[PDB]
Amino acid sequence: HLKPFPPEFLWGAASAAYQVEGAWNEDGKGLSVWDVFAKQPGRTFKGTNGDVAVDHYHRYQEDVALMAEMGLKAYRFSVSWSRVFPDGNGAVNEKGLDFYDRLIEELRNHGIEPIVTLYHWDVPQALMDAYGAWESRRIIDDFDRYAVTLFQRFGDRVKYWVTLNEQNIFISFGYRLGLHPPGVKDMKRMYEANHIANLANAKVIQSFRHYVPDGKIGPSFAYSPMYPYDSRPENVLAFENAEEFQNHWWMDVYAWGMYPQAAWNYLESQGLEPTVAPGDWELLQAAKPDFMGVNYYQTTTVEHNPPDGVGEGVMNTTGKKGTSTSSGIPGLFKTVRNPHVDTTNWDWAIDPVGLRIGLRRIANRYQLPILITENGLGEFDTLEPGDIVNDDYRIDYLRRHVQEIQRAITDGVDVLGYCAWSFTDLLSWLNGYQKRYGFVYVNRDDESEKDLRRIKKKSFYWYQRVIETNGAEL
Amino acid sequence: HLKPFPPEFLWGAASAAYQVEGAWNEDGKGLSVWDVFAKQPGRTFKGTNGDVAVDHYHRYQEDVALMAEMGLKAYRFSVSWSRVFPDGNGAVNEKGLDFYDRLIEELRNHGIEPIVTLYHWDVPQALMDAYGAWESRRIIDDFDRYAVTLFQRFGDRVKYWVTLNEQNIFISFGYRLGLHPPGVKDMKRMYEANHIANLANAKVIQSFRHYVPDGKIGPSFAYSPMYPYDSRPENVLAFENAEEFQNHWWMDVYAWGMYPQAAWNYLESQGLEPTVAPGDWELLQAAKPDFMGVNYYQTTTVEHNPPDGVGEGVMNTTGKKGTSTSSGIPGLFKTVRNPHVDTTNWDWAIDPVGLRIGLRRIANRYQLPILITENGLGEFDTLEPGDIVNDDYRIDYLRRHVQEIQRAITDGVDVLGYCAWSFTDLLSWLNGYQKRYGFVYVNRDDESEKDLRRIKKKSFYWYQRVIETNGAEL
Ligand SMILES: O=P(O)(O)OC[C@H]1O[C@@H](O)[C@H](O)[C@@H](O)[C@H]1O
Ligand SMILES: O=P(O)(O)OC[C@H]1O[C@@H](O)[C@H](O)[C@@H](O)[C@H]1O
Repeated sequence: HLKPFPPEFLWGAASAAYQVEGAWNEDGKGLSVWDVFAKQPGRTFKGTNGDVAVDHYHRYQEDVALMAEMGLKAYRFSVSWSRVFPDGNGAVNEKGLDFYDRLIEELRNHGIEPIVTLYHWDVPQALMDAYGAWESRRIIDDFDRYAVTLFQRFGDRVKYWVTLNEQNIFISFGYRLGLHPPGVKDMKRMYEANHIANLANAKVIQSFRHYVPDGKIGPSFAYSPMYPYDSRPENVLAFENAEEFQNHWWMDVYAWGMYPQAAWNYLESQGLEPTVAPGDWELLQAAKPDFMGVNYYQTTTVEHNPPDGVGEGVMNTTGKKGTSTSSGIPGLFKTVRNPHVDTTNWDWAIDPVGLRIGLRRIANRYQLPILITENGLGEFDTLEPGDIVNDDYRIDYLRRHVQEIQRAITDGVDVLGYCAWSFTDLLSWLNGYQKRYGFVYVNRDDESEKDLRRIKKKSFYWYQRVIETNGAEL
Repeated sequence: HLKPFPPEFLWGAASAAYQVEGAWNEDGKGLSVWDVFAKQPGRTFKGTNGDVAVDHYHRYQEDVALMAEMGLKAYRFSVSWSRVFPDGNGAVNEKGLDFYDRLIEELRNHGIEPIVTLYHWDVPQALMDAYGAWESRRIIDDFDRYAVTLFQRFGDRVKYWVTLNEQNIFISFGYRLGLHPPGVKDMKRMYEANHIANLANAKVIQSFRHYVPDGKIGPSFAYSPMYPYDSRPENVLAFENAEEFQNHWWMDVYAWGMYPQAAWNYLESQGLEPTVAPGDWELLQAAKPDFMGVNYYQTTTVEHNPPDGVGEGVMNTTGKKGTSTSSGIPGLFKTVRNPHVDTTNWDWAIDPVGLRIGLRRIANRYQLPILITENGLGEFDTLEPGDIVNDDYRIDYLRRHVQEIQRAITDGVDVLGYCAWSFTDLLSWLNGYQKRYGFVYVNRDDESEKDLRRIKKKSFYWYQRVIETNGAEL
């Protein structure tokens, strides 16, 4: 007795501006931190960058026609802040706004609901140069000016908005792991920037209530639900520590305005806790979102880890399977291979039931509606003769996730929509172009732009049918 | 470096009226449901009952002097509703109150803080005869009237109160498993009674805020933290179901005034959900407790359970190790042996790290102070020539738990106190006299009443030292 999907369930697909747009220095666009970082030697796969990406800035009309052919109910994209404020906080670049205005009109003219991500990792380099971007409280007012600019321009036409895409990733990768800009590896700096980002999220949610009173807004969290390895009490405890440090650290702030205490105490015991100003807690507690945005791709299995144990692990950026290694926080937990699930060529776990679990944990802890803002399978694809791509592996992945979503809905989770990552193939920040997620193949690779032609994959036709039957036929 | 136990930490021990008092028909006392139930053949181990028990009603001066010798900071006990209102709701029986007043006096005179439990499973049989007791909303006003009598009479000498002792257990055993009065096996009646107990709890918490404004009050929940057996997604999901169904079903209502949605929907799907009435929600939501009382003995490991798999299992009431079998809810989860822990002769898991896990979950989800209202080890004891009871097994159990408590406190959990189960040996409801938990041995068994003389066990002195050092020495 499964519930159906709701009559107006937002069947979607997603992109991010740096990964798709190209036109990195056209029509007055300023440099973003990713324009600079990606052109540093050694930072990205084979030196790939988003100078051209898949040229969505020029080809958006074609891409939207293909969305309309698919029957997409919603398209999630991000706004490139450096297109709108070339120097982050100066005068507005109207040509930048005009691009998003053309895109939104194009979507609406085809009956597609826009879902706008304010921030998908691309703070203008000028703010980084001026004051260190996310490490300065100055960014709170600067992010707010940019958000309000969009809210006033587009608020009439866009109802669904995402504030920060994966704060947990951009902050940890940028300031702990050194793998995203600004390339820092300093845990204290990381938790300071994170706190500032929390304040920026809250502040724009408050502004949103004034400028878009009939809208819906939330953050999109990169959620990997944690599992203990087995029922050994020390492994279950490792699991409580992981869930709290990796997940509650962010989601409790978004939902409740408070950091979890056992994590806080652990950080305070090392002088790593953020610097909290008077007024911070009041702001964080007075910015309730309409939904938790959830980016889900995999679960993580953890076990105990002694004080001299595993810290940073190797991440697979090449698509050679079995190249990842364990990571952790010495004393608290380490990741371990889950022997009950398959993995992708990039060593990501395939765990559709984990999505059902993550959705239940969120509903159960926070009582919040959930918009799944990303989910998808990143894999090698082959273009075959006759412009055919048979990505059965992708269909299988998506079908099983969408079935668990329906089970979560039947369990009583309020899921607003589902945005598959990604609509067209695009640039993977650290994995290049060969790690493909699209319904629509783009003809290019790491060595050549080729002709950038769009080619519908088998999954395109699978999803068109899912959407036509409102999820009744998977 | 661990945090120290705080300076005014309540180092306690506990009992319950039916299990300790005897004097079942003296001084005006009415029949309770347990007076009747225990006399029915087959309901108790070797037909044991509490007509005499360990005769605490006559020997309380001796017992309180033994508590003073130990150094106890607090003693948790229950009031026998049937001593105070022999009819449940008639005229108050002053001789009944007088005993509790004498007991409270003796406690205060020796410096010991009393913790009073309002309800420990012994509703007057008159109420059950009159209107089915917990199955009728009339018990809400009757219970409240009894609590208000006690608040008024003792509010100025008793600061800490527990409302219902293990609602989850007396409701479940009495209305689903048929092991406690009223001896019913009917899920529908179970949830209706449970819902009424919920409202009764909230009602008296509200009364308390008028009558004892400077006091602290909470329910005491029987908490077995759940573990998944392993990282199979289906087992983790079975763990989410078990924690929600066994634990959040109660704690969410105590803390937030709401039932969890997935358990609700699943019950609704079967017609098993409780009859809600206008005002119920407003009442449940307007009755925050000061703390969560936790009674803890063991964790439970679960795994996936087919729609046609395990339901009721064998429970060990004889102390013959290895006679318990798995229990489950078909389709949701079933219990399974945790290979990483030892068990007692009654097949209870020994899992002190489980306690820190549980305290951590409660603090993380509800942010409430915790009073550990029971914890202890039930085993066979041997009396030795010389009045020696070498209960090392018990010392080791309690040492480990107390150590995980200090770890939780350090992790940041606010534990107000710890009350070991039990001060003297006493009657176990279903297991008889041979299942002993006391620091003070009581000379009787399931065959012979002998003389009921109190002998200090090795653990008595152990705990004496613990209290002497405020935890510093174990
Ligand atoms: O590109 P990857 O590393 O395979 O990850 C896939 C996706 O990850 C999400 O975490 C990001 O929001 C996306 O921009 C995209 O990168
Ligand atoms: O007596 P047992 O079955 O060994 O249980 C030990 C304890 O269970 C607790 O939860 C009950 O509140 C106590 O009254 C005592 O019965």
